Amino acid sequence: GSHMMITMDDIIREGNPTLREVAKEVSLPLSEEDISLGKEMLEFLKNSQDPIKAEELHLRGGVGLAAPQLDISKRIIAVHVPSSLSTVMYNPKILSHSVQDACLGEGEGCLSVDREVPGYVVRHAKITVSYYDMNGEKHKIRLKNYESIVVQHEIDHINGVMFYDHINDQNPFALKEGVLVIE
Ligand SMILES: [Fe+3]
Ligand code: NA
Repeated sequence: GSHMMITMDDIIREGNPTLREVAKEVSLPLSEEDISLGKEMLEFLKNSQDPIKAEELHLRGGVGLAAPQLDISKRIIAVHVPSSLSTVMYNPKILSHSVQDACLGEGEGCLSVDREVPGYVVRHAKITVSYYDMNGEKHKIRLKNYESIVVQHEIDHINGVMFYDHINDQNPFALKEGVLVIE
């Protein structure tokens, strides 16, 4: 059997135009190229979260990844939130969301941006996402808090949006009334 392994050098950095492009919708049934890319994206996240592996493979921990970060302008994202959501989503799409807002108190990370960016990124506390798995099955799941934030951060990627685009540079920690900060 064979497969490629994502290395930190395969992950493009802020400044690369591919990160600003609206990714392309993928065709169904899924090609094997697309199925393999997903398995590759998911193996990465899991490996980056395992001390021994992450260290030997020199990987920076992550909980979500989008194809554009690998310089592949396709609507594919993977998430491995440490308990529990672990899956690859093809052509993900948010159908609805809560009024209630939330944000990560420690701020959002991004394997593609090396600089530190102060501020809070306000997002929807709850969302309903529809997507296709590697088997072609369609899904509709309700997510919230950390997982909702992760998926929102990843889908932004397939639409060419970076997390700091949501941060008011002059009022970085601006928060409306009632925002839930997770941390
Ligand atoms: Fe990111
Ligand atoms: Na690759």
